[PDB]
Amino acid sequence: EFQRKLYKELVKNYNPLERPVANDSQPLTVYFSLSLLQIMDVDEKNQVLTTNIWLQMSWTDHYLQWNVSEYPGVKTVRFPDGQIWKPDILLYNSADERFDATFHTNVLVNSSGHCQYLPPGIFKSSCYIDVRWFPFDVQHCKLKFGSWSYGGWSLDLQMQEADISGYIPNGEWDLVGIPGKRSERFYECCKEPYPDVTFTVTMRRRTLYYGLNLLIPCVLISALALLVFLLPADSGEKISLGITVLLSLTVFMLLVAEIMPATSDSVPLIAQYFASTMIIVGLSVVVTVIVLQYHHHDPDGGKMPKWTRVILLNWCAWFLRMKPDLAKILEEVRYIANRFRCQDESEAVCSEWKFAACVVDRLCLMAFSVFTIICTIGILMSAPNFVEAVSKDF
Amino acid sequence: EFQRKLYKELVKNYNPLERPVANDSQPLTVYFSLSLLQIMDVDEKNQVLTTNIWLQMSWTDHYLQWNVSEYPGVKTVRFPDGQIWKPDILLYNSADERFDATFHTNVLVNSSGHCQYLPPGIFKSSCYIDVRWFPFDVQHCKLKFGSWSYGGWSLDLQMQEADISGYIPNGEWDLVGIPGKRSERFYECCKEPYPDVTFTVTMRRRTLYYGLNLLIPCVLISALALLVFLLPADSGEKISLGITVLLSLTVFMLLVAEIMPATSDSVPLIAQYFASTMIIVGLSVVVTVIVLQYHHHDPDGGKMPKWTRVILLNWCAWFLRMKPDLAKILEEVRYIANRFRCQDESEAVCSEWKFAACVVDRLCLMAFSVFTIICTIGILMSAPNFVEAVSKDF
Amino acid sequence: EFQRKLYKELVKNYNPLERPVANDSQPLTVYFSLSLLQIMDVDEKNQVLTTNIWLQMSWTDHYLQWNVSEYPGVKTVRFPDGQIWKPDILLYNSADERFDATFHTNVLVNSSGHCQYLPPGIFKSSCYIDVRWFPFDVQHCKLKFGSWSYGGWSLDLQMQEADISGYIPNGEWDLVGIPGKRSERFYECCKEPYPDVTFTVTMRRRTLYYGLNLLIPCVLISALALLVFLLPADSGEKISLGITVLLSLTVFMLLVAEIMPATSDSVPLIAQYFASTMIIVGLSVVVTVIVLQYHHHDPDGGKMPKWTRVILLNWCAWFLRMKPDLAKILEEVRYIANRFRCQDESEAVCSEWKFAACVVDRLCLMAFSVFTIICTIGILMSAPNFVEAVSKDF
Amino acid sequence: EFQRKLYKELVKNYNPLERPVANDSQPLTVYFSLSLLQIMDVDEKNQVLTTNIWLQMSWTDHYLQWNVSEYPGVKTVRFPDGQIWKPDILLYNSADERFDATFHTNVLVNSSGHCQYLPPGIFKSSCYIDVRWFPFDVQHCKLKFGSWSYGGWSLDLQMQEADISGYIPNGEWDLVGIPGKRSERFYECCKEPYPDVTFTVTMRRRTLYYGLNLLIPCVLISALALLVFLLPADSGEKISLGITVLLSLTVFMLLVAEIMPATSDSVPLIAQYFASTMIIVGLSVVVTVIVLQYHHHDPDGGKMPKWTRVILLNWCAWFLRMKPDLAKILEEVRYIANRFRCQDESEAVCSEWKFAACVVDRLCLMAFSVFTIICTIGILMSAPNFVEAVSKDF
Amino acid sequence: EFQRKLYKELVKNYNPLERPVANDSQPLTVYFSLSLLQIMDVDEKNQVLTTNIWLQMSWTDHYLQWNVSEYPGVKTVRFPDGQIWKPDILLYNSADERFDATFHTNVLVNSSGHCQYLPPGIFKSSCYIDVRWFPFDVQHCKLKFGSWSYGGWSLDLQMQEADISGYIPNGEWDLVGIPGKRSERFYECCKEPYPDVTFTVTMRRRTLYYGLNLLIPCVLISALALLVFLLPADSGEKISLGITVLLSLTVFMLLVAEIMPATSDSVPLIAQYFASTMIIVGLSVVVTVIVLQYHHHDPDGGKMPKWTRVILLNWCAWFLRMKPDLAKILEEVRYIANRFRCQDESEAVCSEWKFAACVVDRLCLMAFSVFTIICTIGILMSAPNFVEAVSKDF
Ligand SMILES: Clc1ccc([C@H]2C[C@@H]3CC[C@H]2N3)cn1
Ligand SMILES: [Ca+2]
Ligand SMILES: [Ca+2]
Ligand SMILES: [Ca+2]
Ligand SMILES: [Ca+2]
Ligand SMILES: [Ca+2]
Repeated sequence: EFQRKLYKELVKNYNPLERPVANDSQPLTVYFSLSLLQIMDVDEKNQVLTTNIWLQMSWTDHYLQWNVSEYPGVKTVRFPDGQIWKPDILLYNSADERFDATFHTNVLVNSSGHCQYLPPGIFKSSCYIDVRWFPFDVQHCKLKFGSWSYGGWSLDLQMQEADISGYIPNGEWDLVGIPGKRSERFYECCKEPYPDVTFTVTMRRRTLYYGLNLLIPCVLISALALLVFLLPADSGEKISLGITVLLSLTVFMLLVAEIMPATSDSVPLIAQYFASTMIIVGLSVVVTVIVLQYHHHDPDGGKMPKWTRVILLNWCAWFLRMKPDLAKILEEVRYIANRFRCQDESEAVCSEWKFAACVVDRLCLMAFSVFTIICTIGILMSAPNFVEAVSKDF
Repeated sequence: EFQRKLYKELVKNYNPLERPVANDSQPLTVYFSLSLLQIMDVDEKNQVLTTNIWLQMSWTDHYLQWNVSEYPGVKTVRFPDGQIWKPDILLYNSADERFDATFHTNVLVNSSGHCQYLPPGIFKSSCYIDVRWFPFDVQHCKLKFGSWSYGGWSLDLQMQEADISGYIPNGEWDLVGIPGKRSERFYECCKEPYPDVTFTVTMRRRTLYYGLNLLIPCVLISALALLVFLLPADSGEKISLGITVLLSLTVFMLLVAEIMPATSDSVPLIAQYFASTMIIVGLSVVVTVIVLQYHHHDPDGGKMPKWTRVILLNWCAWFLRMKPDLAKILEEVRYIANRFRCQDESEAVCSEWKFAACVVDRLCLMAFSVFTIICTIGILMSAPNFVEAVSKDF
Repeated sequence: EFQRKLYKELVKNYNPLERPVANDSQPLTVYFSLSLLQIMDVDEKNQVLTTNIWLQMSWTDHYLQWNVSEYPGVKTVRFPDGQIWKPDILLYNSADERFDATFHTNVLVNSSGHCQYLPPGIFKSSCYIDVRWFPFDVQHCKLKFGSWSYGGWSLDLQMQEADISGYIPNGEWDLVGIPGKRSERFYECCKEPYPDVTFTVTMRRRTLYYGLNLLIPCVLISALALLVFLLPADSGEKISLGITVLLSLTVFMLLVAEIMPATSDSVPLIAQYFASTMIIVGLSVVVTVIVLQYHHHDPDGGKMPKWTRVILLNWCAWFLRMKPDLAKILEEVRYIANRFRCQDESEAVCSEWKFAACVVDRLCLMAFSVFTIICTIGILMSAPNFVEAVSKDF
Repeated sequence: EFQRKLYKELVKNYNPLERPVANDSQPLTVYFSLSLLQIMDVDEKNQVLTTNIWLQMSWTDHYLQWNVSEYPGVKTVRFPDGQIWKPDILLYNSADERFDATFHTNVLVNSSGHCQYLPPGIFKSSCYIDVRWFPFDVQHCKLKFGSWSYGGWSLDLQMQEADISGYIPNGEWDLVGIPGKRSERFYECCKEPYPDVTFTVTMRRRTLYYGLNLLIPCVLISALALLVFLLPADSGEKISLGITVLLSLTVFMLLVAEIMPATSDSVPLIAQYFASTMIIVGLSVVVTVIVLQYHHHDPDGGKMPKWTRVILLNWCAWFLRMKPDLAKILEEVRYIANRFRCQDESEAVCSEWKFAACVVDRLCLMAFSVFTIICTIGILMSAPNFVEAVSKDF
Repeated sequence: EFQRKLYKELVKNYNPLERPVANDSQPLTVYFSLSLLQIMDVDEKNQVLTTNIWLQMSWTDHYLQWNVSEYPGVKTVRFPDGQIWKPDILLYNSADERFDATFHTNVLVNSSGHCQYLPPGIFKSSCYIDVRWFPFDVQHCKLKFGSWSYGGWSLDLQMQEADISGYIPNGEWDLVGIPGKRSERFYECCKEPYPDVTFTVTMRRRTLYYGLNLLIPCVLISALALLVFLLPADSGEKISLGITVLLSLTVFMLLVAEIMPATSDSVPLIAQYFASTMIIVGLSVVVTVIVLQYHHHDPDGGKMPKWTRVILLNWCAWFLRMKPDLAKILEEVRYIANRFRCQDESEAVCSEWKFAACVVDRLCLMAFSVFTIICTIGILMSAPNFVEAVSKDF
């Protein structure tokens, strides 16, 4: 009875085109906020953030009021899209192909005329995703909301703090906060300033996954390249080991290239460490070629330089703690015996060149091991969030 | 005649905005349930569950009633979307881009005014998919349903057990059950509690596919790395075999990385076993390098330590059950003969170093075989659902 | 004149909510069928069939009738969606995200009131796609159609044979038939049985493509592994050939894993043959390691067992059709000459071990060739549709 | 004034359900054509063509006419969707998920009642894409248009030649023409023939891209396999070169398999040439194994057949232009000297076997080079459009 | 009061079909522009540009005017889609599947009747993306806007300069400008010219990303192939190094093939440099085979040509700065000693052939290094935007 009577009366002469103020010269205060249920997807490559959000819009509708004693039991009424005036608040920085992704629900109105409009939606929004420190990165994705076609003279947009009471944690992203800011900007279209309310979703990436799936595997696989320095030259597999490990590491940059936007704004930290590793492994192959030249050095070819004999076999080697008819028969056997002496003399020259190769391996083992260690630590610890990350995620 | 007359009468003064209760002060009981036809897709990476569901909503509409003796043969009437009041029940944790994925169908109303609304739909819902025990994992995906804009004072949502009579099994997922729970929660928007009905779809993954396509192939491919310990050093292919098998195993983690969400909440069991295998294969390469140093040990280089001569050639080897002018001609032939004696003396030193290499291979074969076996069993059997899985799926 | 007059008269008091029967107590016969234009996509991984279909619905509308002599030249009238009653027939097992994929077109009505409604659409439907015999598989995808909200008491759904006169063949799938079946089932929602009409699209896969792109390439690539048995051990490339071929075959299972659903219902035949091939190639590597141990056997190491000397060098080898100062100088030259005799004695031992390696290669060549042949034939011919496929597709 | 007056008058008693003919017994002539702006995507795998098209529909509306002297300045009026009758022309062979992809725009009507309806749209259409001659292929994609629910008795569909004045060339596809054909077919639904207008978009693929990205790279990479015949056996890298090149060529068929539909209707020319190349490279590996058996032939093993000594070392080799105490000391030195003579005798046998290996390499180099050349030319020149393609694209 | 009164009066007799001019014979001036917020995605493969744009349409509506002194405080009114006439301006070269991607918002009208319509949208547009100079490319994507169904006689479309005040930079693309051009073209449909306003979005690609991820990695990986010339032949890994590096470089063209459209209009610069690199690396393998023939040259085989002895061992080598019973015993030892002399004579021949191999390596090292350098510089510097790019991006 009363519900039926109220609805009929409330729509009488109601025009949803009309901004529901008793005084047209005054603006309409609209309180705006949102509830952040969950961060669904942070697309780095396309620079889009996906969130499950419940917008929260409240205002007073001067015409939607009644005395509850004349309609007992009817404390609230509901109105669907198009039958009541509502604010045209949109996400400016939407990435959604239909632009407005909100699911229109009922506006809930109480007898004093206070309206509650809480449309849910899956929102896609453009977010400059800074990849400089990936995987130890923190993002600040803006969500700018404002009335599209009412400026500050007609619609006084006001902010209320975001609700995260129902926030469900992501797994990849720790929510740091969703602070909000209400600004009043002018646009080149119009002479009226249009207020907006922007919420900044601050997110720390949780680093365990990429620590285990990219960083640590690259460390361990690249160190396998350093075993080339311990592998004997006579194995005939130094180059196969080195070049095979090097080209396998390309998978990691391919994986990174599948996550990262193709931008020139910064060079991601992960890329810097992967580039350093492949350069170090590539130089290990370069050094390996030198070691093989020494190992295989032709004994009749050019003699070992004095510098080589001292810088490698003396100094570096010490530091590393390495260190009638009888006459004819006589001349024939002399030849055979002297022939062996030359062979053995050439053997000793070869041995020194092979010893030089071993010493070069040993110095390069220590040098590439130490150089691998410092470049890795230095690159990873240059991230401001590294210490926080290691403490929180590991 | 009568159908035409009834429809005309039933819409007379009917307002679909009105909650159809004879007494406005009382809430409207709405019975909610669903029928689960099939689980279409469990997207682990995006944490979304896709289901084919028929929602089941029933309530009484006080105004949609008639006396069947005055409209003979008209036992039921149907009303499409927008012409009758219906509950605004939505899936809260929807992942769908249009949020509400239900296909609006007719509400079926009988002469007593009992309404049946059974909209089908393909529903996408956010589901925390726990990957800790993958592939031996069990998921519990919630489907939370509630009236969006009517709270408990106006709409008394009540639960009925889910219907699985038409459930078509998936192939990848065994349905354990779809129990339901009706809660009464308060929200930071409002002072009215909003009832909800949540159904939890419990699903056991069937493990045969990933058992055959990931786990078993990795076991068999990694064991091929253990053949390096049986391969003779003189083959000159120990490193090629080991490093080639190791880098091939990366395909499996790449496959896993194509299924798993990039989260830091847990480390999947499959990842733990794959990580253990590659570490074991990687260490086999490391050991292989040592075996080659022994095999190729320079005989003039450092003598074999007493520890090496005993720990390998004595103890471990036993356990493994291995074990004028004539004077000038004389001095020339003496040199040639003594030269051979030194060569043979150096040969025996080489042989001992090569024997040491063989013993190290043999110990490492037994050690890496046993270590491969226990790590594999221990990791796989740490899954609570392993014994159930093996019994049910294999 | 007459068209304008008829349309006006026909809509007078017409209520599209009304089921158009002259007698409300009787059900309305609705003839249902479809025309199958083409099979667009059979998605095995997602278990969805995509078809281009023209539904065919016919019924009589008691109110949409006129005497053609009073409206000369107006033999038919058309009505778009929402202005005439039509059956609410839906595809139950739809996979489409909007569930109902039909494109609403006009209902064509003639002066006797017979209605023709032939909406086209691209339909997505859930189909249990049995992969047990892939690529020699035959599918039976059901398309279940029924009135969503009218049961058998109100709507007498009747079947007519599917039209394939306009069927355009697919290229991958031979259409076997689209038989139809009309059932009368009860549901747990309701006490009225709801009739349905299900058409079963039977499809034979054409096997040439996967025969040429998966099966035959795997046969030919795997046979290249058998050349290891003909490759001499001294080449030092036996392991590189075997392991390289083995790991290349993984591409094929990766390709298969990109087509197959991740289900545990069956193990596809293609997977069984690929698994057999890799196991055979993997065992060839295992045998290759043994052959290298024989080839490289240390002559001073353990003597050849009597079993080895007979089972390989005698029986299997036959079957394969293989088969003062002068005294000092004397003792010095004696040593040199006796030294050569021991070297030659050890050479003969080595030769026997190398001959044993060659015989093992030869037996394994014949054994792995024969074993490859039978496993391949046996697996492929275990498919019931193999003989049909080879005759029809090759 | 006049625009406002005309619109009011024109809608008075207008029924958009009515086919706008002054005489209902006559059919309505509808002129149909289209403008082809651009070919957006030719999806070979899914057999769908995507085009940007402006449909062109014209007809006369008997009711939408006025005298321009009574409405001065109003020479035309526009009507949006649903307010005027228009033809229900659809694309029969649509691949679009919503089936009808046209963007409804205004119908432009002039004072004589001539209507112009030119809706744009992005159209997806099913096209049998014949892959037999890919990349030198020419396609003929049909676009069949017709009134869905008006047959020839009511709607006289007439064709006008397609407009390509605004055609923007594709880059991958040369447009040959878009001829049109008007047919009159009967359907199994109805007794009225339904006219249709089909346009056939003929397209020649431009071959430069696939010439440079698939064909030529495969030629050059496969020829690298032929260097195995020039590589000395003693390098110990013949098998690594051959098998490594062979397995790298699989990338190309993988790329092709990512473009081609999985159909059994034909075998693409590109596939035939790739299959020929891998078979030739695979046989080169097979021959390489034989060459290594000769190179490594055991000298004590079976003697070289007379056929081998003549067919290789004589004929083929010529064609290729290759070609007391002193007695004891005596017997001891005799042994040492005779021992060397046997070694040298065995050396000469080895040399002949190694020479045989070199000759086999040389014949196979010339044979595989010539065989590679003819198979490549013969396969590529079997395409009817090859000569056209090479002239136009290269 | 006044807002309610104004809205009622303004809609009285208003017909949104009517073009709002006081004089129908005159055209309606519509000012068109846009605001470019951000370039979202430049899809090279599909030739589609995605932009976030706010269209700006302004015109005067003769009927939507009032005297503000009679409606105090009501300075503006808003009207949603379908209740007011607006221009039907569309993007002609749209790539969007629904063609018109604009999100319809309110038209803002002030008391003088000036209308502001600023619909936002995510626009997809076809853009010929010229890949000739990629990654150093500059694109000019047209955005053609015009009234679909009003020609110049009725609608006088006028341009205003694009607004980039809110432009957010992309990261991959530097915005050069968005100049606009208003044209007046005739179409084959009609006799009225249809004005249009086209904006050309000029974009320079920022090259750092592809410089670091494609160009530089290819340079550094390919140079590793040049180490084959420094690797000794006796290593037995020259071919493994060369062919392994060569086939790894295929990844880069695969990456490029994943970005580039499959067009034959041009050959991208990146492809030209990648093709040059692989040809150079491939020729290095070809040369490596020659070096191995020299290294392994049979000493008894054909003597070294005079040309070889001079062009390599003399000229090129200099430039590179390389450089009773006793009689029987006598004849036996003579044989042994003469046997060694022949061995040593053959050794010297071998050494010269090995020296020739070393010289060929050295010339080829210098030749391939220099040839790699010039081809790389020459190809990269042939891009007109190279110098700009290096200065701006590096
Ligand atoms: Cl009709 C109209 C007037 C103004 C506007 C604009 C002003 C601010 C900035 C974009 C949008 N909101 C949008 N529509
Ligand atoms: Ca992320
Ligand atoms: Ca799953
Ligand atoms: Ca298929
Ligand atoms: Ca194409
Ligand atoms: Ca781009």
